[PDB]
Amino acid sequence: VQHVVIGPSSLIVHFNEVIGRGHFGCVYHGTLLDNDGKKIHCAVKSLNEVSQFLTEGIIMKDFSHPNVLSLLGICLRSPLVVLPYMKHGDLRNFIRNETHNPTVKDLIGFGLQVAKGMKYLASKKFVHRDLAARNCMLDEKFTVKVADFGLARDMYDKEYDKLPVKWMALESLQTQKFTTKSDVWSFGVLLWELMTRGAPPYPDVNTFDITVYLLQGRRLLQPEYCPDPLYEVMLKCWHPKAEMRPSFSELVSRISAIFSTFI
Ligand SMILES: CN1CCC(COc2cnc(-c3cccc(Cn4nc(-c5cccc(C#N)c5)ccc4=O)c3)nc2)CC1
Repeated sequence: VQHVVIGPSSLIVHFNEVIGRGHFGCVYHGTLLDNDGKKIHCAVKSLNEVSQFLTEGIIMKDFSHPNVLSLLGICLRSPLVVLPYMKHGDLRNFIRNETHNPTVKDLIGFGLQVAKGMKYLASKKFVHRDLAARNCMLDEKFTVKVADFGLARDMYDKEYDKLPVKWMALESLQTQKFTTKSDVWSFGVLLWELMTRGAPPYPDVNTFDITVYLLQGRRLLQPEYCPDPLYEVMLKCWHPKAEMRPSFSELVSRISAIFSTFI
């Protein structure tokens, strides 16, 4: 924690500007100062046991990838988690917004960015457990950051019942076993959210019903603007046998090929 401590004098937290709400606390717009006096935009996560949470999440300072959320630091005083501000907020609200019009290629490009971030996390043997479009952020350059892990972990939406059962693999619903292969299943649902522009998966299925539903021989339907090879990728992500699901390295390779076919 020593190398990532932020002095309370160097942090301005705007408690009036709430930009996110979670069960553990709120996200606020903040301001950090650099050695030269330049203001850096923050997202300050509040935390309301605490030592255990910081112990579990301090591994995030060692992660560094352009598609993975980084940690700016921790302000000790209840501790505050300092994260980089993500101008366009969460990926799900972005694709449901009406100020921007992402093309089918842009949506596939967002999925490819997530797959690159996940490929990095899987190479570090890190299992996300809650991969979903609501849990990825978009910065000022429209770069996707896989977020909601370590110190940033929280439930930021009401899509839990708490577990995100509609994004969970069949073996995780049955035995509560989470692996990189169950993150590949969640990644499939995330591609489907991207291709439907943020539609809720299985809308007429109650969260308690999902296991029986999947076991009947059912999967999410192909969205109307989803290319066939991308729907095949989603179907491979949802393979009933975890070991038969593509790796994130294979997903990056395959999705980059599909992305390249669009003008
Ligand atoms: C209209 N609105 C005004 C504010 C604008 C900027 O808002 C921002 C909101 N949040 C951050 C931020 C950055 C780094 C880390 C986190 C923590 N974190 N939060 C979420 C999160 C936040 C809000 C809603 C939902 C959901 N569902 C999910 C997911 C994963 C995660 O790790 C938050 N930055 C900017 C966007 C447009």
